[PDB]
Amino acid sequence: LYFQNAMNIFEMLRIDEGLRLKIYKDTYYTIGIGHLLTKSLNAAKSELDKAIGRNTNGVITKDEAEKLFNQDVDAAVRGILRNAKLKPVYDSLDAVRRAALINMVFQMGETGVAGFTNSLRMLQQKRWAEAAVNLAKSRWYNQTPNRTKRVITTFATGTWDAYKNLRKKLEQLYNRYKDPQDENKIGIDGIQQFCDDLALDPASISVLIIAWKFRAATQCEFSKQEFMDGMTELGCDSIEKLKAQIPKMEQELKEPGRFKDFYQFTFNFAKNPGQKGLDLEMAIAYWNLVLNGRFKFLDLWNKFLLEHHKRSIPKDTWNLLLDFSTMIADDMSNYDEEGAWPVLIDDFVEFARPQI
Ligand SMILES: *CC(C)C(=O)NC[C@@H](NC(=O)[C@H](Cc1nc2ccc(C(C)C)cc2s1)NC(=O)CC)C1CCCCC1
Repeated sequence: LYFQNAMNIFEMLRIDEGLRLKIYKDTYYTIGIGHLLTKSLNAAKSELDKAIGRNTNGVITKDEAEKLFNQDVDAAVRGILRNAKLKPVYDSLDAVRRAALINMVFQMGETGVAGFTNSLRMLQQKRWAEAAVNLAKSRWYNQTPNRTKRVITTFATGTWDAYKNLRKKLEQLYNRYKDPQDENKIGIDGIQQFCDDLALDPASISVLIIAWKFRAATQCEFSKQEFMDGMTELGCDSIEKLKAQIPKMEQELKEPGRFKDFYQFTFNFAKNPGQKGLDLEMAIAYWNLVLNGRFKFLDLWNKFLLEHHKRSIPKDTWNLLLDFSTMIADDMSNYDEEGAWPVLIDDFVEFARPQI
């Protein structure tokens, strides 16, 4: 297999599809760059363990993800070559343009790509300009505008310039924020600078919404990989582009499913690494940001905790408070004292009820 390319192709799809180092769902058990494991998590982890050759517990290194990716590329190429509608075009193409074709197969499958009869013919004919214009007129171009533009540029030029130039733009932007003491991260000063450039306070709800969209691990920490992967997945190559994405993020949060996801993410982001629970003062500070205008009893809840709890908040309790806020009547008359709520919430209702 060492004789068969594959270096630029891994980085090309890492940018376009994304690299996940933990087992996820594609809406099917997946890992790496879209690597399907099975059609049970026990069975999914078993397949991953057998493929890697160690007890991974569903977590892998980038090198392991690369090994899996190379197998998927090899399978993709075998499939393209068996396809009578794809083989002629693939055969005629140079190495860089073959990588752009494999990119399409990875996104929409063989049948999806075979549907582009007119564009594929133009490619076979080496009519780059005509093909590039024709591909930009499809739903593919509208569904994934950033990825599609990059793939079309690969077909138009036969170079890696769309990927090379995005990485340049992102590395130059990163340099403005990186820690002088540690090049591989954005420190305290950098995070403040990033928020200043966005014209936002770092403790604001807008910045918390941004952290959620970036899947950031921890408050006051921001790694280079979080910055790079975040900006690419969001289709942003500048602060101005990210700024213009904020209204869309706000709208998403009006849907309860997305709000629940953001609410639960807040707990994980706010907590200290090495600790399983969230310190009370910190939990109250983030609750004031995320439950502002959603919970009638928020202030009385804060007073109750500061006076009667005075300890850490577990994840389950954090998660259940959103359900409590949604269902609770203004007079608390519908509260079920024997209806599975955490003891802390039972204690709060008992404390709050005399105060109305
Ligand atoms: C760490 C520190 C000195 C501190 O004051 N912590 C408590 C307050 N937290 C914040 O101010 C954080 C700062 C940020 N962290 C990150 C991490 C990644 C990003 C990228 C761009 C996605 C951005 C930021 S800003 N801010 C937040 O958590 C957003 C609300 C704490 C904030 C809440 C009120 C009490 C003080």
